Amino acid sequence: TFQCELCSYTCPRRSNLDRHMKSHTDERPHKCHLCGRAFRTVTLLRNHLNTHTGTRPHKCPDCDMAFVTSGELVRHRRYKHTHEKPFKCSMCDYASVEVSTLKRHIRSHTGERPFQCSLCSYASRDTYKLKRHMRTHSGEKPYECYICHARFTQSGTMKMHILQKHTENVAKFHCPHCDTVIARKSDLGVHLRKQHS
DNA sequence: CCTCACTAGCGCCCCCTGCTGGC
DNA sequence: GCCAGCAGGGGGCGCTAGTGAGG
Ligand SMILES: [Zn+2]
Ligand SMILES: [Zn+2]
Ligand SMILES: [Zn+2]
Ligand SMILES: [Zn+2]
Ligand SMILES: [Zn+2]
Ligand SMILES: [Zn+2]
Ligand SMILES: [Zn+2]
Repeated sequence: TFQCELCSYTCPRRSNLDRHMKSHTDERPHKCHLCGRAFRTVTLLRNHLNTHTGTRPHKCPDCDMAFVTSGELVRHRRYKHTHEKPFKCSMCDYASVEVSTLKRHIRSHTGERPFQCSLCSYASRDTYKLKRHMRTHSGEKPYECYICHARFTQSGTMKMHILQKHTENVAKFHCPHCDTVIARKSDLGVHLRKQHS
């Protein structure tokens, strides 16, 4: 197996060996003229231009969605149609379509928190969770109620706001031990832990 | 072969749940 | 109790860089 030996990639085929030699250290000749980003191959530039125009030739045969590359169509079919989850956890029955999703799941088993907040002692298991946590320090409220124009730090909080304040005839919770009506299920949980041990 | 598949990976934002503490 | 704040385990897509067998 003739190999590059630089990173020691083993290649049974021939043309794939010379193609890998161009990925160790090569410039980016194919330059996009809209933005300032350049690419190595014509196909990478053609796909980049499709993202500029929204051209999606790979159409899903099971739904209306379409994608730029064939890989995005394959991953979509595993999420919404075939439900094929190739990456499985060795500690439980969990499985995911992508590797990083499984690694995020494994960190729930191990408790690894590698993303430390730079302003407090908090650390999260995911990059997004740290960014959502930063709103506590910045006071940012990105989500706005489309009815009363009230702002919230999370989208789920906004949806609960619309349910509890703008939705009519919402089924409320009744305490099984006393005649107390409670709107939110979690507030029923607090009431049960206070006046009922 | 140079085009399309499949893989590997980063990046990003939504979902739902359930608790907390000021009011 | 009402309420927004806030952290937890999750689904799913956007986009790029390599790779693998191919009419
Ligand atoms: Zn190599
Ligand atoms: Zn561009
Ligand atoms: Zn589909
Ligand atoms: Zn697991
Ligand atoms: Zn912090
Ligand atoms: Zn509102
Ligand atoms: Zn009660």
